[PDB]
Amino acid sequence: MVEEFKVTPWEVEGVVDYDKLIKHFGTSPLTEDLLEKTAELTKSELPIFFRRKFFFSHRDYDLILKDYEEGRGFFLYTGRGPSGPMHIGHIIPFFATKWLQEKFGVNLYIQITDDEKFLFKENLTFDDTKRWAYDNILDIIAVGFDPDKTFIFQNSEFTKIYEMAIPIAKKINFSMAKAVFGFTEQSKIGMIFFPAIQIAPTFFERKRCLIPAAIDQDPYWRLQRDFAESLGYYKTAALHSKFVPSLTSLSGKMSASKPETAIYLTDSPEDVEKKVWKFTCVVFKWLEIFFEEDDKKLKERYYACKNGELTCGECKRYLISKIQEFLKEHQRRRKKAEKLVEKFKYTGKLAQEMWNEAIPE
Amino acid sequence: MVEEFKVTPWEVEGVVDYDKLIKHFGTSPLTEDLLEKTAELTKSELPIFFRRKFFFSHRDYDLILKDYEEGRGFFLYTGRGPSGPMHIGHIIPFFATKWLQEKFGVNLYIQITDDEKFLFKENLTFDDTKRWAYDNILDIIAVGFDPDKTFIFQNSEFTKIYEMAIPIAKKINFSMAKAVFGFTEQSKIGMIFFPAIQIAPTFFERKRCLIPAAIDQDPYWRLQRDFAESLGYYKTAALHSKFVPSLTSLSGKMSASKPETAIYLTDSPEDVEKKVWKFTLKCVVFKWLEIFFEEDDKKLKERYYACKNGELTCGECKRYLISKIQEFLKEHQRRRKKAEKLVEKFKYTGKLAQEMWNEAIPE
Ligand SMILES: Nc1ncnc2c1ncn2[C@@H]1O[C@H](COP(=O)(O)OC(=O)[C@@H](N)Cc2c[nH]c3ccccc23)[C@@H](O)[C@H]1O
Ligand SMILES: Nc1ncnc2c1ncn2[C@@H]1O[C@H](COP(=O)(O)OC(=O)[C@@H](N)Cc2c[nH]c3ccccc23)[C@@H](O)[C@H]1O
Repeated sequence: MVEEFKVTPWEVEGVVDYDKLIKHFGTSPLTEDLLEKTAELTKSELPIFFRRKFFFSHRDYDLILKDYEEGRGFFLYTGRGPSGPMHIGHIIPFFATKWLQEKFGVNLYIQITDDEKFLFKENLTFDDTKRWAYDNILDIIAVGFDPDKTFIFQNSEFTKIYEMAIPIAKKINFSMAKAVFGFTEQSKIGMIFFPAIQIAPTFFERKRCLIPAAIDQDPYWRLQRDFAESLGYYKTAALHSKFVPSLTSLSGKMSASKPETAIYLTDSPEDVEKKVWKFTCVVFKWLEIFFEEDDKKLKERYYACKNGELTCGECKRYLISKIQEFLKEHQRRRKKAEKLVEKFKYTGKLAQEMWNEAIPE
Repeated sequence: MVEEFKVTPWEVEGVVDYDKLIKHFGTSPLTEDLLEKTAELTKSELPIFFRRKFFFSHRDYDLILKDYEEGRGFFLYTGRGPSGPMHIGHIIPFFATKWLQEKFGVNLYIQITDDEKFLFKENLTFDDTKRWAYDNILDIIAVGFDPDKTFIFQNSEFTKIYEMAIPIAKKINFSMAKAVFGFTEQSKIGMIFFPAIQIAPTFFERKRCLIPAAIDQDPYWRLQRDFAESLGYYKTAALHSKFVPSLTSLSGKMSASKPETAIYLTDSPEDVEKKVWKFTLKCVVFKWLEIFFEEDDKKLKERYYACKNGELTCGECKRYLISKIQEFLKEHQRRRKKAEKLVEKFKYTGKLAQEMWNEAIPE
């Protein structure tokens, strides 16, 4: 409908209207019955972010469920751009991907775009982008995925994605690249080629693909669906989440560009405290999105704050408690993840199959 | 000065003035001094295409000899785009690279751009280029390179060049790509990226690179030289050859687009006969002998005078040309069959090939 905010795979500016964005991008709203269809098919309760509609939009999700119950299955694909340390917003797609692999028992491909973040950022060198890649793996593997149904790879290392991208790189016209991603005459040739690389993992299997991500990554999936059939694959399915807002603002997105308003997965308990205490509804947004896994306590405390039974200080003390408990658990797992990197990258069942794409010798 | 002919890495149209092309591309002429300088260091006589100045232009070639003389050495790189069968023009760069590897004893990297040819040709599929890749390898191995100092790879297979291309894929902005290669809004994104892939093999070693090829491939190299030092490498050296003309026409070059005027490395003796005999056509007849076929300088000059002065009939000259083409092709096709066994060595098992493939992470 209206134009005053920006949502690209690299920028999110201004107050985001998710209802308009659903039409701007042409994505289907994740209906109430589609959520209940998953609950009855997996025979379990949906996680916090699904039932509270943090994931608001979808593409061919009804097709994914139809494929599963008819026994032809599917596979999961999500990714991460290692431009620096990860925050709470970056990890939610992976938690959604964890639950989906858990309940449906499907393969998972995780793309670490260390090539992208070198190409798209001037400050960063290719060397330190590979550094953050490893650091980011640790956080991702700390979520807990099936060691035999998951493949985590870097584009610079598992360079087979280049060969996997060439088909679509011949399909994607350059005029339409500039149109979808806003490339200009001043973009780098590596920048212009990259969309082929991010689309490539959808062709890991002949089965249909599901991509749990935030709405900002959608432009890639539109182009995929434009040429999927002519390349002999299914039009990729997607589940789109909203954005985790920053502390001070509601007119943007939690970004590492503003470290003061972002809680990193690697943040200390003192860092959490200092960031929340220091300023001044955002407080309950985070609890609704990720941190309070109880609906009754969420509902009761919100109205206890809205009407004024709870003081502001006691209210954000409760936020700190929740995000401190999660970070303590995550950082503990990070240390345990260090000795599982080889499994998810090389040694594991899926990882071994994929790496057996090196010429027989 | 003048541009009423087109020379891009994908098309050559019209009669080509090689003198102006040196100015247009900013290359430097291969001086008579440099030819004799190489003969001293190599301690031998120069090949037909070198001494008869078929290779006419160069870049930093004086710096490639200085490095060898001062004991720090260099390395060779050339390539081939597998769109179909290879003709006689395609193989000359490889013969030059053979001689340079022989006399200088350096490493050789051969890039088979089966990715380029799929992207740039609408009619070709990725499988087409992959199988034409194998076919072309046989012809390239048939030339005879050091089995331990040569690596022949395919961009779709040795996908390591993608990681080798990223650094310069961030340097070369899109405005530059259009200006150098003539890309338009109708180009495919894979086309626009590709120059990074063809430049990448110049970063195989820290030593400086020499590229023996025809002048049409030069746009890639002058773009490599713009960013080589900022990426921590030497700006690549090059040796540029002229084009082998087609049978009938004096404009353009020998191309697979017109198979009837091209001598393919796979052509039978009767194919050569029919192609030469069939058309009325005479500079071309002796151009080929000057640049590739007649290894004797004294015999070459003698028959040129005997032809132009009318002492020998054209029928004798065409018969003389055919016999020399047939001698080469009989010998090449013989070595081509023996080449089928050496493929695994040049691609994987060989000393250099094994070193490069050890970029499959420790597992
Ligand atoms: N503030 C936020 N709130 C909620 N979710 C957010 C927030 N910020 C980011 N996300 C989602 O987190 C994932 C990683 O973001 P990246 O920017 O690294 O995402 C990137 O840099 C990609 N180019 C890397 C990539 C490659 N393949 C993929 C497939 C799916 C998703 C991502 C990828 C993404 O799912 C993103 O949608
Ligand atoms: N009519 C002719 N007369 C004499 N030489 C000719 C003639 N036509 C072509 N050549 C030379 O043959 C080699 C391969 O040609 P391609 O078109 O496959 O060339 C191609 O398609 C490249 N994209 C493949 C490539 C990748 N890296 C390289 C490095 C050097 C040279 C070539 C490459 C080239 O040396 C070319 O200069």
